Amino acid sequence: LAAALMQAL
Ligand SMILES: [Ag+]
Ligand SMILES: [Ag+]
Repeated sequence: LAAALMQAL
């Protein structure tokens, strides 16, 4: 999940 969101950066 963290990766799925942190793709923004
Ligand atoms: Ag994974
Ligand atoms: Ag990369």
